[PDB]
Amino acid sequence: MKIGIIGAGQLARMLSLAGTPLGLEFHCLGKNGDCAEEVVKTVTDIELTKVNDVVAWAKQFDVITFENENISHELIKAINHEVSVYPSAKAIAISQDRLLEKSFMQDHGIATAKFVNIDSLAKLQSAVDDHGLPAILKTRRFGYDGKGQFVIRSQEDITKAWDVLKDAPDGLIYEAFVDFDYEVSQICTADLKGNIAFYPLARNTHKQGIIVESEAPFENVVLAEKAQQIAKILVKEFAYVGTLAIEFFVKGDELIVNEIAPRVHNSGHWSIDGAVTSQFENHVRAIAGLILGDTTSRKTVMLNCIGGMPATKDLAALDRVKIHSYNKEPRKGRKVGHLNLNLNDETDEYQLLQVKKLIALSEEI
Amino acid sequence: MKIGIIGAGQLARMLSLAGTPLGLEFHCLGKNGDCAEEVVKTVTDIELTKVNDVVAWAKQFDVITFENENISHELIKAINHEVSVYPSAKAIAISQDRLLEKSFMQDHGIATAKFVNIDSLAKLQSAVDDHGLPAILKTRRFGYDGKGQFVIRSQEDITKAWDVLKDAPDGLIYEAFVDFDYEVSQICTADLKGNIAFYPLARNTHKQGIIVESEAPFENVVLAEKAQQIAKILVKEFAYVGTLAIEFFVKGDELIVNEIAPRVHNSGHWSIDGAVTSQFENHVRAIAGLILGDTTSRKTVMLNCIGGMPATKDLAALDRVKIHSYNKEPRKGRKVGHLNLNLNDETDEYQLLQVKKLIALSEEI
Ligand SMILES: [Cl-]
Ligand SMILES: [Cl-]
Ligand code: NA
Ligand code: NA
Ligand code: NA
Ligand code: NA
Repeated sequence: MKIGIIGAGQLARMLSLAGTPLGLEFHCLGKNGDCAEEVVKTVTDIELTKVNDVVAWAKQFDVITFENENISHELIKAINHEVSVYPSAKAIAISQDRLLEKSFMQDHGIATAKFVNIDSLAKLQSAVDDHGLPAILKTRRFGYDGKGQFVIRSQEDITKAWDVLKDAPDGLIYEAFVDFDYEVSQICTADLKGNIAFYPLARNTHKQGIIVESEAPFENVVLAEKAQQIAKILVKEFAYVGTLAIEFFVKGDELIVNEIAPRVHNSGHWSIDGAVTSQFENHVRAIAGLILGDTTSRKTVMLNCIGGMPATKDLAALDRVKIHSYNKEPRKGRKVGHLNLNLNDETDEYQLLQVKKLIALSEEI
Repeated sequence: MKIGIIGAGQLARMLSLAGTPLGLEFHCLGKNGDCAEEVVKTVTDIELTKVNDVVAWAKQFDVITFENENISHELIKAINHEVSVYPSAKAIAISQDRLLEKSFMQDHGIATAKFVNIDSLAKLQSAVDDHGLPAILKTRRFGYDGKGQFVIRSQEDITKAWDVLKDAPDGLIYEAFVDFDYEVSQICTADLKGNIAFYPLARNTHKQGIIVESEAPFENVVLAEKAQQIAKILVKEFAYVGTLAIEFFVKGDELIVNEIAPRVHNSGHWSIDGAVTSQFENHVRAIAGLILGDTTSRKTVMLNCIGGMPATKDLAALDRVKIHSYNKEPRKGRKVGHLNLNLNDETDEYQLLQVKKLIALSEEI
């Protein structure tokens, strides 16, 4: 079986590392210099706007998946007429547009931050009048990290936010800040028949809006049960096949949906070294029509390497640390690798401090 | 750093799967259709007899290793003048020739089967007269599996064995059969500075001369201590860097060296799923000049897939079984994949019976 992946970044790289031992063959749409290239059979560079050319590429394979949900869902529909794509165009359409995403949650009685579609300055003033500050004006589509957004903290920021962002091609959304205690994510995988394998909750720490640490299992039984119910709902409504990630804000014993990603996700990278079957292997099994692998887990911390990465020789000296370099070059804000460590005992917790020190000296956020 | 591997078979494939997450780049000398191709950066087809061309290929990389010890050790020497090769030409020269291998053990007071260099029919008759039957006449070099050998069980077999094998280019060796109880192997990895990481002993089951099952840890403390001493001796004498495998016959509480392989070995494949750092990751760390990863292990069985492999859909249903298909085509006697399973409990031991049944129905030995 041949699997085509749209995108040749680190998620594609890790999908192939996980899926290749299953005897599956991987091909990416991307560029020669991209980090998945060395671990996939072929890479083909096609502009996504060339729908006919993308479809012709896709027809070479048995199933197609993708690593970036910001892709046109209509392109996905066109491909799916010829070769099965997973997960669904509906999942992409909803997850990729913040307004559609929050509106979908609301329509299903699922809690989110307060939000308003912003299509005029007057609408923004009304949104602030109704839901208050601090808040953020964001592009509905795209806006990777700090891009496509303006944080509104004072009345005088309202007009400034509007003037900066009003011409965004795909519109804007107001979102009120949530005063959460911490953040967690629920990752799961759904097979072709709708059976779901659940990972334990991961607790995620962000710095400057980027995940820097993920720890699993996060053993709060009430939250986990609630998160699992939400996952089941999204899987059904999207007719979802593959790995799905849901990020939450936590307030006391309540969950609030933050956002979803219809793919393997950074907050699941711990599962490479902490679960019997990683989120990557299971995504591959799902889309290949195979039964999912066991997701029994053990305590693991994942530390992200942003901007730069400690020297491999320094990391290797911490002999229980599992190194995941994506073989990228440094650049401020760029995800260049991550480190996983099982936490069983004291030798582990102090190897962890050493990793943190190395990361602190190498990162650029 | 770029690592060149001579050979593009399943061992190279697994070296790259293990080493790529460390941020290392892999290149093979081999053919496009070989199973490592899809997981390495480049593959280059050069006949090994073209020494100048092989050396020119090797100069592109930072370190060179190999997956088949039957390579010319003089070629290795030529390469090593320009770019570091690990492990050593001495390790290759000794391990690849059964007479040199056994002679080396004997010269160091290490036990092996009784053996005689056979360079005439009269010498063979004398060898049988001295050490008896059953025995085997084998080529000193090559002789993969049942190739290059003739089992001698009666007096009348002596002349037949000689007539068949006498023109072997690199000579012959007589070996008396050992009445062993079972077989075990010691795998270890030595770093650039001579520090050794030891794996637990694996107990290996052969069928028709091919390993079909490996189980680790084999918890016999006396044997393990003896095997570790032998490993230390070979590492020192070979100035060895990389993963080394030593196969033994066991008679009671005594070990007898069977043969050695200066590389990752089939009897260590369990370590992909049963050790913190697999024999493959550690080979890569060793030759890259990195400190070795922790080798803490858990009970794991490896089952080999010879000739054919069960359907992936059938294997996937046994959700704790870790699948390692090499993406090869079937052929009698060919190693096409292996399966690993951690044995923690009862759900495991009965998933194991199911794997065995699937393998029994698919294998061709
Ligand atoms: Cl990339
Ligand atoms: Cl091959
Ligand atoms: Na490639
Ligand atoms: Na989303
Ligand atoms: Na390749
Ligand atoms: Na040998």
